[PDB]
Amino acid sequence: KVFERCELARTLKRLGMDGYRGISLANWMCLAKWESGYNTRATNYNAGDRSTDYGIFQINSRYWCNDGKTPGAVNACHLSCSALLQDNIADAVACMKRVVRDPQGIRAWVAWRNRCQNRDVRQYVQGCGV
Repeated sequence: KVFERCELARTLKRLGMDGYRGISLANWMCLAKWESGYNTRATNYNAGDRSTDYGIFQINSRYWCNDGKTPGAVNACHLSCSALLQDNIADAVACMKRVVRDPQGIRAWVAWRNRCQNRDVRQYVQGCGV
């Protein structure tokens, strides 16, 4: 599923992401936009460590989900990576919350750092009624 910007903004807010661990809704929108373009079926194979990034937030299978084919990986969100390609994103969001309960926070994603951090992201939630 490819979300419309405001559709995603309301969806994320309803899931309790607005201000989750100090992260505004706008930062999450900016991350999803740069990570997948709001596409839930988006995946990215990393040939180096043989891991794959799944879904709207591109969660990596080496540490967050099990896909059975990534060498020596763990499954910290306790989900099949399959759960990360669903049109319904509650699982993906529950996983993203586990991810930012760690030290790095949202900084774990270089994309957030390059196109979101120290930049104005309000533009992502303008007119969405969130």
